[PDB]
Amino acid sequence: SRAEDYEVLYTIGTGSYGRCQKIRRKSDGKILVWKELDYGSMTEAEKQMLVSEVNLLRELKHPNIVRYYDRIIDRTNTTLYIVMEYCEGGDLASVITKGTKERQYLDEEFVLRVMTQLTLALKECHRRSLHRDLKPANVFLDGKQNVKLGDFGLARILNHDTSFAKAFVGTPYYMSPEQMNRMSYNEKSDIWSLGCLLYELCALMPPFTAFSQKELAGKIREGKFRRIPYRYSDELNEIITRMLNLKDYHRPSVEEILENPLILEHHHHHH
Ligand SMILES: Nc1ncnc2c1ncn2[C@@H]1O[C@H](COP(=O)(O)OP(=O)(O)OP(O)(O)=S)[C@@H](O)[C@H]1O
Ligand SMILES: [Cl-]
Ligand SMILES: [Mg+2]
Repeated sequence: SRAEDYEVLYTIGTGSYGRCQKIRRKSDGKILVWKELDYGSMTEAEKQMLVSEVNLLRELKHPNIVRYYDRIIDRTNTTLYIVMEYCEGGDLASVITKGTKERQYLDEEFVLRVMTQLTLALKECHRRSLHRDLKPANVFLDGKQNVKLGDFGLARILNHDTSFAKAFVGTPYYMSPEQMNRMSYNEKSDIWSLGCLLYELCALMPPFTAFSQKELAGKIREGKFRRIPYRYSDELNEIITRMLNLKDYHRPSVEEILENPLILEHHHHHH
């Protein structure tokens, strides 16, 4: 409700659309974050749509989705603050970067935790069909081995210049063949993207790489990639390989994934 209700501790990071800061809620000393967004250049139309997105965001209550908490406006700076759950383990990009630097592969048990809890996150997103971009940077870890989807697509609308540069410069490593060939909404497309993510978690590189977009498109089109490292079981390799099937209808559904014998209770969330 009010900015005075919170005490900024420090800046965790400057995103493309503003700062993310670690904050303490005064009422109870609860540690949270907020996302600092300047809406000064927005039209009335863009702000109502922003309001719409926030309302849908607050409507997501799931252990495996970064939890929404509050909205605060300081009109003096034309700054909107979105209070979110603090995820102490950081994002998966950093984890993958750390794995490369230290020359160490991630435990299969970890990959199974992400697989399980991210699939559950997806099942929830689909039920409510909404931003579900599954890049490692959009995936967070708390302090209890819980995995949370935190795609803050919301913020694109604030600066169209930065949003255009992000869309044009960036390489869609996780782009499904359907979505490349002029497609739209299909939940099997999200399964392919999850496959890419789990693959990158295992191999520390995405399944398809190129220096060019049309070279990347050729690679994806062919649907060939290296097997994930041999430290990972044939079972985990078969499931990931399955999510990366050229045909969306050959990819496993959320339900089919969760039926896999690899996935056990301890792989799910515990708060
Ligand atoms: N809920 C959260 N809990 C803890 N840390 C977070 C949370 N959200 C973001 N971070 C971290 O804060 C830093 C800033 O990133 P963000 O501004 O959230 O997004 P960004 O990737 O920089 O920009 P985007 O994706 O366009 S919103 C990153 O290092 C994140 O790992
Ligand atoms: Cl290595
Ligand atoms: Mg982000």
